[PDB]
Amino acid sequence: ALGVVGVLESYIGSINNITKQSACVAMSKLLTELNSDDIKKLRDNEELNSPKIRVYNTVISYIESNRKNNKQTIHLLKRLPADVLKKTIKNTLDIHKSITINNELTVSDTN
Repeated sequence: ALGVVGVLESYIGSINNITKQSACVAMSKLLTELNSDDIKKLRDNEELNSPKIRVYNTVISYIESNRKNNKQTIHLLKRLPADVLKKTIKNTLDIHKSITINNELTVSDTN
């Protein structure tokens, strides 16, 4: 029984017998845990027209959908084509690596 991140990574890679249902439940937990205010800091630090801006805004929208309608957002994730779900999860795992911390905080200067 892996944790949230391990379950999601397993689903992306089609290993450890993780089902789409378990992945979407775990994804909902990850979206709850992620701090959307910190993602907005990352987004605002991008140069304008950076393709990352759209990614950050997608994860931000999914956090808001998950916060309003938890179980419907899980169903929405289950309805997504597998390849679209996996891209959304991968982007969300990437943001998790960038913002998880015990904090107020700033954004790094390197590029």
